Amino acid sequence: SGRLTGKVALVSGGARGMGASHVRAMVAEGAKVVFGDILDEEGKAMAAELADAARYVHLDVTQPAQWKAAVDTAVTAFGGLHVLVNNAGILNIGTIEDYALTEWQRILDVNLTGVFLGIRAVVKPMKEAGRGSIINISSIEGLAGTVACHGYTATKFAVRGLTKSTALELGPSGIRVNSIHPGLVKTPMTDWVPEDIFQTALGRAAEPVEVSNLVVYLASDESSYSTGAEFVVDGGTVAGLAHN
Amino acid sequence: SGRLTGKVALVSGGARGMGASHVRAMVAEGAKVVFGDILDEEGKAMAAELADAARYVHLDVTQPAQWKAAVDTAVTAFGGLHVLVNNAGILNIGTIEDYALTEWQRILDVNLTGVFLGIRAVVKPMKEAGRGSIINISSIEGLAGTVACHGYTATKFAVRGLTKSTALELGPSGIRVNSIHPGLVKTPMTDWVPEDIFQTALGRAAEPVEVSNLVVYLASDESSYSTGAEFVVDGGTVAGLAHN
Amino acid sequence: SGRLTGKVALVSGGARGMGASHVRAMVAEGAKVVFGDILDEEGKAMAAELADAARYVHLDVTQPAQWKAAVDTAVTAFGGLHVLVNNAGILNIGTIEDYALTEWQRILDVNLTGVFLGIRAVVKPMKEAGRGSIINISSIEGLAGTVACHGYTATKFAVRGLTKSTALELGPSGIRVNSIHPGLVKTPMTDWVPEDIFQTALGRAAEPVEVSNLVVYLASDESSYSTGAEFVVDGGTVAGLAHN
Amino acid sequence: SGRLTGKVALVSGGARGMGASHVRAMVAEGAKVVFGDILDEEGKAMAAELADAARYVHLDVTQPAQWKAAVDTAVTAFGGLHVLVNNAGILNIGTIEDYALTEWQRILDVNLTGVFLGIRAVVKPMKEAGRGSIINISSIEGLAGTVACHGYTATKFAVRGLTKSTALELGPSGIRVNSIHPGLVKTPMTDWVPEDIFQTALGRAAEPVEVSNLVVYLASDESSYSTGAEFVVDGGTVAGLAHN
Ligand SMILES: NC(=O)c1ccc[n+]([C@@H]2O[C@H](COP(=O)([O-])OP(=O)(O)OC[C@H]3O[C@@H](n4cnc5c(N)ncnc54)[C@H](O)[C@@H]3O)[C@@H](O)[C@H]2O)c1
Ligand SMILES: NC(=O)c1ccc[n+]([C@@H]2O[C@H](COP(=O)([O-])OP(=O)(O)OC[C@H]3O[C@@H](n4cnc5c(N)ncnc54)[C@H](O)[C@@H]3O)[C@@H](O)[C@H]2O)c1
Ligand SMILES: NC(=O)c1ccc[n+]([C@@H]2O[C@H](COP(=O)([O-])OP(=O)(O)OC[C@H]3O[C@@H](n4cnc5c(N)ncnc54)[C@H](O)[C@@H]3O)[C@@H](O)[C@H]2O)c1
Ligand SMILES: NC(=O)c1ccc[n+]([C@@H]2O[C@H](COP(=O)([O-])OP(=O)(O)OC[C@H]3O[C@@H](n4cnc5c(N)ncnc54)[C@H](O)[C@@H]3O)[C@@H](O)[C@H]2O)c1
Repeated sequence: SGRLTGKVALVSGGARGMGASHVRAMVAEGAKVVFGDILDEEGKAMAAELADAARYVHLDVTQPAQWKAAVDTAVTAFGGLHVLVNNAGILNIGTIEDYALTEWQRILDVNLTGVFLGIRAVVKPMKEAGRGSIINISSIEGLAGTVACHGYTATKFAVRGLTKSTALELGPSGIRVNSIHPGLVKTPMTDWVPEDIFQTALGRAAEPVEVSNLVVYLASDESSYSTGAEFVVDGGTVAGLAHN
Repeated sequence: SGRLTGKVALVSGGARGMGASHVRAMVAEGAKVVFGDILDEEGKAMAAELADAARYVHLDVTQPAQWKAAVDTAVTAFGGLHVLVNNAGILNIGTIEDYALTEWQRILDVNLTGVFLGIRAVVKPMKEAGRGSIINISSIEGLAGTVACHGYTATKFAVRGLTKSTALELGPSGIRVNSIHPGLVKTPMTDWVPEDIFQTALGRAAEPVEVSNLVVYLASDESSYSTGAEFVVDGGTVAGLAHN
Repeated sequence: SGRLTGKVALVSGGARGMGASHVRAMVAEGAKVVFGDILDEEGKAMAAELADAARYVHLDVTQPAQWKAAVDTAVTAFGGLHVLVNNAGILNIGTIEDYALTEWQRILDVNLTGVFLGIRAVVKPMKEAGRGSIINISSIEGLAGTVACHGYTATKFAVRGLTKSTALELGPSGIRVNSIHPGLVKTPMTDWVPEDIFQTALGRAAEPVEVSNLVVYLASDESSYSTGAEFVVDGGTVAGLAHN
Repeated sequence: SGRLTGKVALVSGGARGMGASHVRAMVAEGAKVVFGDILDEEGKAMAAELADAARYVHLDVTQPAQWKAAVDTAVTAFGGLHVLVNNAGILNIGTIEDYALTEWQRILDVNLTGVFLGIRAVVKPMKEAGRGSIINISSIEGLAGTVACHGYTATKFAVRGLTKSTALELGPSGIRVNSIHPGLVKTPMTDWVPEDIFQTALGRAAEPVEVSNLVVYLASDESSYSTGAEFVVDGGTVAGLAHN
């Protein structure tokens, strides 16, 4: 408790799923949170329960003008911005032949370009404060491949890399950038996926808050000497070899 | 020798630099090679001195229709297509703030989408033959980040990932997919870069043929059990820690 | 505050350096701690200031008999054991030609075998509890190589691997196993090394507590979905490429 | 092909399995080979059918005296030594509790220490010719973990790390050091393991010659710019995520 007191955060895709969980988890730790999404109804609903500790803003991560407005909201409403959780994302699938180029561009736009636009938007106020933490949501798909999951895999691997280059550049400014790589988590993005799809050591899928606990750690000053690194939260899947 | 005798390859960005070196190396090994680029003048000159062993085609890797045409050329002129070297690529630099969104889009288009488009085009002929080897040129920049190199890092990491997902999917078809990660190689892309810019164990930059040797190996059947893997040829850079 | 309440831990090599920091940090979070070492004077000294929540024990990690005694102490004194921090370790250097084979054997004994012995000694009480967290101290030297640092490098890579095998096996029992990889940290092991020997994004060496924060997080149930994973805390070093 | 014509190689554990395969392949590629093992009968037998190009010696990789004897045999009989294939290794298994401490020590001595002893023994003759290729045999178990396979996993990870530390140190002398990581390979070490035990993209286990082709490539000058790197030949296992 109070581990994020004094900190202001911006969470992309915070209307439902893990994003919503991160928003609630950080507020519970004393942070003021601005969260954006395209699901206005849902966003305005939780904005009501959170009250003065949060602010919902419509934010299409592929739109730089919208990122700017979301950032202006945080600075003005809460006095500044110290944390960015690039959580917004989508999932599409298809074989090398059946996957539509439009689906490919679309996922590149949201999962990759959107993360980059988030970073470009938050660097000024973060650099002014002298201390910031950027948390990019990748996945274990950003560590290994999956059949018929080319666009998703390509972008999650891309985010993994963007984390490293930006961490290196922003380090001197007092800004840390790390990537989170989870296994299967219970959210609307995977409710159609069997919960034991991956071979985990823990024998179960993850609850969103289990990833939020990691978001809180990386957002806090507790992880002050960690940057440009991959934090895996997958129940052990990537720790072992794929066995039949 | 004839390490590639009987094989047909398609090399993007083969008008100069490493690509050109790959084309010459494979032809020397008995392979028939169709190489494409946007530098037609230089490309045609090469085709001239390579006579029947090769064909130059104009190929902008961001254009799917051009990939289709390149593949048709390889099939009609040589009867098949067994190897693809996704070598075409560009490098642009810039800090998070100064970097142009147009530079970012263009590098994603060339280095990432272009690689995916090549794969899409070569799978029909390869799948019908029941074998093939796709070689994606990533870089050690696809293994770690670099200051003001966000567009390049992100795409090289993405290529690294795409290699894995496509390899898992194409395995059952008898097609292998691997990624090559070279360090500094002497080519026009880096002639403005100091040869000893990386901390290497060998104490020198790479000659383009040294990477071509790796291309020939992955293209030949002597790498029949390797797929979805990263083959590093950087003189030892990523094997060590960045010291001051 | 109380993030580790009700948890009993065992820290090897906790008489000074990071080990001591870990003891202090965890006690501050409500944990009862038994810590062993071979520096009895220093061990008894700090055990005096933490007398109510901690217990010192002489423990040579190469001696399984001493590991068992360290465990019985934790179980009888505090009622059980839920956390193990395999922190004890040594550093020796030397070229391939001059490195003494006795030094090589010695470092494998302490740094590697010692880690495995600890795990063997804590699994029973942990399984009996149905919940536990094993934290193995590797290093960035366990992620890449270093000249004249063969024994340390090999052992640190070995810990990284042992972390994974034991994690997969212990997962079904409710026990998580992870490894920490820090960069240069200010401790007596490094008093002789310039604080800026590594190329870091943060431009400074680490403070032992900065690593203890990670130990705290991995010891708590907050990291419940993380097992078999590598947690890097190196100021960004391995995130970039080694430059001259 | 005469791909290794003129080079002299020393192979440990070459009396059967992959070791024998490597010997035969290298000799077939025009190389002179000195291969050691503890199975003298089998060693002397295949040395009789290779005669004009190979020399079998008794070599227990745990004894530096025998390593020195093997090395001197290569030099005196073939005039030098340019290639070392650290192939000797053993496999034992057991859960954290049942695993005998004697099995742990034994596999450390043979799998890790033996590899190190091999390197120590060959550097002098390689440093005189300012050229050398050291090929250490790791495994995909040196990349991820396996239940009840702690000694094996640890040592294979250790070999992976030792490869990098030594490569960095030997680079200035023109000596390359790389590690090979194969998946399931049909040899007497795993004739009790179902061939489809691993999730591969290729849908089969490897023939030992498929790994030998990789040893030849690394032994050849065609890999001149690769050192301290990991060469995976596992049919795709590690490129994918463990599924159920
Ligand atoms: N669900 C999983 O198992 C899992 C595993 C690893 C990683 N992830 C990643 O975690 C993130 C969140 O996943 P989730 O499980 O909550 O999925 P989700 O579908 O529940 O939520 C994603 C959210 O992003 C929002 N969003 C989508 N496109 C957007 C855009 N252009 N602009 C702004 N917001 C947009 C969606 O409306 C939604 O609220 C994604 O990056 C996802 O790839 C999920
Ligand atoms: N030079 C290095 O040190 C180094 C290190 C690692 C990786 N690489 C990679 O190797 C590849 C070749 O690099 P290089 O060093 O020879 O660079 P290069 O500039 O000499 O050659 C790249 C080639 O790609 C062609 N090309 C560019 N855009 C294209 C497009 N849209 N369609 C088709 N062709 C296009 C260029 O005209 C050129 O002939 C690139 O993917 C590069 O990123 C280079
Ligand atoms: N100092 C660094 O920069 C750094 C970086 C990465 C990892 N590490 C690791 O962190 C751990 C602790 O490092 P440190 O910096 O505090 O070193 P340190 O020398 O201060 O402490 C190591 C401790 O282990 C104890 N010890 C040594 N041999 C032992 C044995 N056989 N049995 C029991 N205890 C034994 C020592 O007496 C000492 O208290 C080690 O595993 C080290 O490899 C240190
Ligand atoms: N079989 C596989 O699937 C597989 C997969 C990855 C890695 N490997 C590795 O490849 C190497 C060879 O494996 P293999 O499949 O041929 O096993 P193998 O049992 O057939 O051969 C290993 C050889 O090493 C020799 N040897 C054992 N201890 C020795 C010692 N102390 N001194 C000298 N020689 C000794 C044995 O007599 C034997 O001929 C080992 O390092 C093994 O761990 C094997």
